[PDB]
Amino acid sequence: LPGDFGPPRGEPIHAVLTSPPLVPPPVNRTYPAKVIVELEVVEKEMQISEGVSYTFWTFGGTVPGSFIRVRQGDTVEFHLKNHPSSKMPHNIDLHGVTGPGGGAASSFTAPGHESQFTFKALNEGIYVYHCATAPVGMHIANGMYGLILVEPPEGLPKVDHEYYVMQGDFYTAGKYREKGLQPFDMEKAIDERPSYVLFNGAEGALTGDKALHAKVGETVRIFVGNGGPNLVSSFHVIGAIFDQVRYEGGTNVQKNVQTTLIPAGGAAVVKFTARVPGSYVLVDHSIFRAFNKGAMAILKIDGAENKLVYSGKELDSVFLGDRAAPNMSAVTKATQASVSGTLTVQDQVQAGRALFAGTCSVCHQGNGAGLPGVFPPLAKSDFLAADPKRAMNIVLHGLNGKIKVNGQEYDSVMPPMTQLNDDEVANILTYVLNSWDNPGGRVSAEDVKKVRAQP
Amino acid sequence: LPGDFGPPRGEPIHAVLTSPPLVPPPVNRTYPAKVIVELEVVEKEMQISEGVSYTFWTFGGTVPGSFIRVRQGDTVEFHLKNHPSSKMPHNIDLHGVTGPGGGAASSFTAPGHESQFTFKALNEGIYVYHCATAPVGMHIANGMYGLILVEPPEGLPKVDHEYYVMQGDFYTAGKYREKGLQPFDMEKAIDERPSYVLFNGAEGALTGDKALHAKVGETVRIFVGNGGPNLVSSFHVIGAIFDQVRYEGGTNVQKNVQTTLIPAGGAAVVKFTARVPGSYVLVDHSIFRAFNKGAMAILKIDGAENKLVYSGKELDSVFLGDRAAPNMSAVTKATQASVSGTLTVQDQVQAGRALFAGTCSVCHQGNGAGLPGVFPPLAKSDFLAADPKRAMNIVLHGLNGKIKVNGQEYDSVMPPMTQLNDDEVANILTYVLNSWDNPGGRVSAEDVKKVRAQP
Amino acid sequence: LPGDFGPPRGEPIHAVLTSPPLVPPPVNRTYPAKVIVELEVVEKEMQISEGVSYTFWTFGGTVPGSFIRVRQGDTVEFHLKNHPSSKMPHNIDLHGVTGPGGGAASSFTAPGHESQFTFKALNEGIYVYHCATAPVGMHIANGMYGLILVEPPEGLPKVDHEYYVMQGDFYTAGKYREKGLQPFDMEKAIDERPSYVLFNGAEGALTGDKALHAKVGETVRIFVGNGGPNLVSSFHVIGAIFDQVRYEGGTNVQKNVQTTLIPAGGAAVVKFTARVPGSYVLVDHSIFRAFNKGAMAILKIDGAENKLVYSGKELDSVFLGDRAAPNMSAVTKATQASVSGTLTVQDQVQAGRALFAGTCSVCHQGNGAGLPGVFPPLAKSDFLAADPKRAMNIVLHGLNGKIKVNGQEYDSVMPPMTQLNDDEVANILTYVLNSWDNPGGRVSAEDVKKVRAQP
Ligand code: HEC
Ligand code: HEC
Ligand code: HEC
Ligand SMILES: [Cu+2]
Ligand SMILES: [Cu+2]
Ligand SMILES: [Cu+2]
Ligand SMILES: [Cu+2]
Ligand SMILES: [Cu+2]
Ligand SMILES: [Cu+2]
Repeated sequence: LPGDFGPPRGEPIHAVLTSPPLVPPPVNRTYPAKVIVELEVVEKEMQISEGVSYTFWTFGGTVPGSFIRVRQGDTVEFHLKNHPSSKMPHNIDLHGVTGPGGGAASSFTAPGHESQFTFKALNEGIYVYHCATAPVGMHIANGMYGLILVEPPEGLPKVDHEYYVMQGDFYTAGKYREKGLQPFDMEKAIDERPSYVLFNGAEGALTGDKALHAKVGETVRIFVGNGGPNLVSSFHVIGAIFDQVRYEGGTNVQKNVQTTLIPAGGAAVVKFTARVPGSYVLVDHSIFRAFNKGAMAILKIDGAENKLVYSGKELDSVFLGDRAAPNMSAVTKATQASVSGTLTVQDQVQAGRALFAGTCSVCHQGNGAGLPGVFPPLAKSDFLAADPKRAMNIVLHGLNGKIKVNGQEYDSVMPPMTQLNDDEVANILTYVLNSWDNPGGRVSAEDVKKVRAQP
Repeated sequence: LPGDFGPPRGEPIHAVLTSPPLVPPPVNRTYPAKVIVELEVVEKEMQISEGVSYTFWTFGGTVPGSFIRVRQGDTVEFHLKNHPSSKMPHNIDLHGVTGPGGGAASSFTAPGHESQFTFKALNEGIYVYHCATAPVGMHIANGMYGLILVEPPEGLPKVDHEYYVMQGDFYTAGKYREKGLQPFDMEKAIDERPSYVLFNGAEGALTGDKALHAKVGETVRIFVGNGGPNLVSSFHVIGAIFDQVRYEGGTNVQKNVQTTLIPAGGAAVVKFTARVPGSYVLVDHSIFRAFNKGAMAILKIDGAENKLVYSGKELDSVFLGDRAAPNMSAVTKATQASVSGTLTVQDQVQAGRALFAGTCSVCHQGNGAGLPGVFPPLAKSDFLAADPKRAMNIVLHGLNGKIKVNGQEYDSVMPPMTQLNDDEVANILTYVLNSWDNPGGRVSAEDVKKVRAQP
Repeated sequence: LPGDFGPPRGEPIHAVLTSPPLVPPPVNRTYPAKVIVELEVVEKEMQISEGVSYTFWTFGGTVPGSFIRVRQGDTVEFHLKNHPSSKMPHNIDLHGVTGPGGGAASSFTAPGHESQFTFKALNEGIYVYHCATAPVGMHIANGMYGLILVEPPEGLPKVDHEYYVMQGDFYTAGKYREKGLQPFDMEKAIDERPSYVLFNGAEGALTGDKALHAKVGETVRIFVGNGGPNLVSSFHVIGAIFDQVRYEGGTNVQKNVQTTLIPAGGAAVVKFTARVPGSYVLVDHSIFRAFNKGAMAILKIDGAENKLVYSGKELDSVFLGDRAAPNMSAVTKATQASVSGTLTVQDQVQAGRALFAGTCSVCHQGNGAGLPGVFPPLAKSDFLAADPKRAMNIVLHGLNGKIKVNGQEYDSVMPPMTQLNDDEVANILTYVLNSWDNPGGRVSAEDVKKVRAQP
């Protein structure tokens, strides 16, 4: 059989698993070993977006699950534990396993139990693993997926950085950025109409202060998985090119491409060389996913500018919107304060500040000045101050036709922004009212709910 | 021109066409021939799922249509007959034909008529053929697609088994597994929201007793088509790897991959070597298709276990759900008995038995015992017996919070199963009531319809 | 760095940009140059379909935007102007640019302004460029995408014809072919449910008298982009095969394929050799896109028939429906006349004539004769004449069961055609009534609206 290099030798190895976005060290070994993998399923609430909770089902407490790294020809003794706090039974199917269910029938594990099975890793490559418990789509949609790397016997070529990025489509009862604990929505899942499309299980998991890092001149390998359950990723890096893309354990290697399709349940190894400094965006280039559902991750490159290659500026909020900033923690704080009934004006102002970036600043500017005659000012705006209820209607339903703001005529079009949630409109307008010599006061989520109910 | 090896020689050959999942023998020929292909369009009702009828439009009486096998450089004389019972006109477009419409303008055929056209098979490869009659999407959605293989002149490498598997997306007015004759739904088709995603034109067409077969050590070639009309298949084999994947007549061959994207209207040849015994599942890994819409097929491998490669068990209903069993004929029988007005308790019990597998057994076990303190028993359940109407509400709408069953406390969550149809809930609960010393009696589809109407 | 061949030499070149479907001449140069690209954003109403207006946002006044052609190693000085009539700010991200945002942060341009940035073209290949202004999906959905070709240093192999074809998905408030100025629909865009899927920004942009042309024996290169924003194209040529397909700047080249997947934001170079005369259809083979949403383009090959290769007829309206004809200008004229309140019977008749092709003629024939006993006549039809209101109901809601037409019995099924708009049903039936010795008169859109409101 391929990838059979004899029985295990040396000592049994306890696999060291890593949490995303990090990868275990290269196995750096010339002999086949018995590798003991211990993975524990944990069901738990986590933030899928600021102020939005979701009950994830996880391998190892993360989405995606712990990264497993072995060598082709290793005997893997796989232990799956199901934490006693679990409500569901779980199991595992690893791609790249040779045998029925990729482990599923022998890994069936009730809450508080443990199962084990053994397999030889015959197939080199990068592989998705996932839960295989009826209803299979529900388990995978709740975050039950990760990657296993089966190294070639000589190891992969040395790089400066290895990272772990996995896309998933998620199905909430509520709309995108609707606050609260969001249940799983089976109807959206069956229709393949996700509310979120994420890297590593949350909006902003790999942006701002959670960006991946490297330096000019360094090489980066990324193990990229698509857990699905349903979407195919038009996986793309903005402002850069992949030196190589290799799918699973495939013989074919594509070189010098920027855009590549990753099947549902598929995995690829990509390699990048950093040439110039700045933020490189990993996206699903089915563009409403990347810019309206959360499918964006950042690789931040530090080092010397090369004006002969690129004369231009670092990414800002015009392109990355509200993810240009280090974090949106102010949104989480305002949401918690609403729940507790302690929401202050300043809690709203700081949340609105975070959300104004891109969403409003692209036209009205970061300082609210606009552009005289083209985009009207929000800074010390007589039109804003004259009618705060009309301002709520303008955000939700748009504005067009001739208006006068601060003594100048505008005759343009502000598109409707009906996709903003009531708390988002309230916090943004509270921010604007409390900035730039505007009159202060506040807009409440209830205020906006009433305007939404009758335009 | 490529693939032109002179005029036809020998005798004219009458092509021998096969029904899925079988393929005609290798042409085994060193000379170009005149090949006469006779294909007849038949419109007819068939079971798309147990107790669910659909009017298919077929090439040769099957979905997918009869497999056509010729050699590169053959002159093909193509005869399309439209059966007199047909209501629609039909035609054909074969991929791999060199000429406008791939045959469409010269194959236009009214009910009870016959058309013919001739083409040289210049392009080697595996190709989709399909109907090309306005409205083209409706004809293809009704099952009007198949494969034509144009062998290379030296033939393909010898294998132990060749099979024919074709994916299709289907659009019923009714929901998944809603019983009766289901009309085509143009609105779902335009929106690309299929009710079924199938291999070979039915749920269970290639599962249980209709599985594909081979033995350990044997090689299997599968000609895989995607008739669409609309979906792209994340085509995957669970627990195995493809030795080779080749698309259409492409020069590129990918090797050692498990997951591959097949375009709408695309076709690939895959090759598999059986290493260990068990059931290998072919799926569209857009996972709600495979596990909620019917997109699963089985290759069953017989032979000696190899514990050094895989220590684990054969696939069961935890992963394959209600398709683990040889067939679900009891569902078809119960549906026919409802139509006739002769439905008995035992008809319901046998249907419920089939549907309980996976759907309920994953948590409550095949014997209804559950797991004390974790999953409550359905076997001799005081809680079930106390309130059969509450049991209908629990299946449709779920259950959570503290309950007492057979003297033990449970504090867990049973998800809602609202996607089950009224007859399915009725038959499952009738099965449970008539098993395991439960009190007997029955639940009717009308009973469940009323509970669904007011939770 | 790759593709760095020293500083620019010779004179600065002012790039000559072309409108689709044409491409600039090969750069035909042995030295790296400074290339000055000037591109202007124009927002403007254009016909997305006959009688259907849309406000496109364009690079250079077209969808897709002006084609840019440079050589690997050129220094590109990129000037983006935003026309003063613009309401939105715009920018650019070019795939294949090495640097953050592919130009986005340094190309931010308010109406009536100009921005510039410089980049070295290190990466050879074909690349999408698009707007990168929040909300990014809205800008791309409004048509803000095109192609840039970075030639290899020795140039591409010489061909007879080069063309420029780019797919896009579009999101109108109204349904497909609903007349009037159609606003952008953010809700459809987020759900990835386009109303139109087009080549080069309109239905019929590359059909009939706007077809691409070549002659038997000639080679055609097509630069194929997928602007998205959301869809993946199952890109296919009907009745022909691609000699080569190469994605972006990839090392891999696939040969001899008919069907290939182009990611959202992806681009490919395809090469075709014309073997026999006729119309070759480029489609997205997600078939409801091609035949129900506009995703069809034609390459028309003139020259000598080769009966040894293909004995069959040129494409007609059975396959291409209402796009078989040179244009559907009569629909545009009837729509304008309705708006003006000058709609005549003959305006309706000429519009109906155009729309009857395929839609009705596939069964009732181009002359309305039908096929005795199989498809009833519309020519001098007693059944039509007896009840014009019943004819409106038959088009919208279908007909089945026994009928008598012109003294012969029919017992067949005419499917419902509810997707036709009220003006389309009115114009088709006015055409039929005024043809073939039928009694004349007219059906109005208001007539059909009332029948639609109560079947
Ligand atoms: C450009 C695409 C804009 C974005 C994004 C947002 N706004 Fe806007 N806004 C814009 C225009 C062109 C106009 C004038 C419309 C016209 O009829 O000419 C406006 C107007 C407003 C107003 C009222 C006028 C004023 O006080 O300056 C308000 C209060 C306003 N806009 C607020 C606002 C907020 C809060 C935004 C993000 C949520 C936002 N706008 C986005 C253009 C654009
Ligand atoms: C796990 C994912 C389950 C599946 C699949 C099904 N059921 Fe279930 N069921 C489950 C739990 C954890 C509970 C207890 C909930 C709580 O509040 O603690 C239940 C409960 C029931 C009951 C009532 C209690 C009893 O009689 O044991 C019934 C009647 C029941 N479940 C039926 C049932 C059927 C018929 C199923 C398939 C259609 C099914 N359940 C699936 C967990 C799970
Ligand atoms: C085949 C797929 C058809 C298409 C496309 C259209 N029509 Fe049709 N039509 C068809 C049949 C088989 C029948 C008879 C149905 C039966 O019960 O046997 C009809 C009937 C009509 C009629 C009434 C009878 C007559 O006058 O001949 C009308 C007025 C009619 N059809 C019109 C019509 C138009 C305008 C179409 C395009 C919009 C059209 N039909 C499409 C079969 C088919
Ligand atoms: Cu699980
Ligand atoms: Cu899988
Ligand atoms: Cu047909
Ligand atoms: Cu086709
Ligand atoms: Cu723009
Ligand atoms: Cu892009």
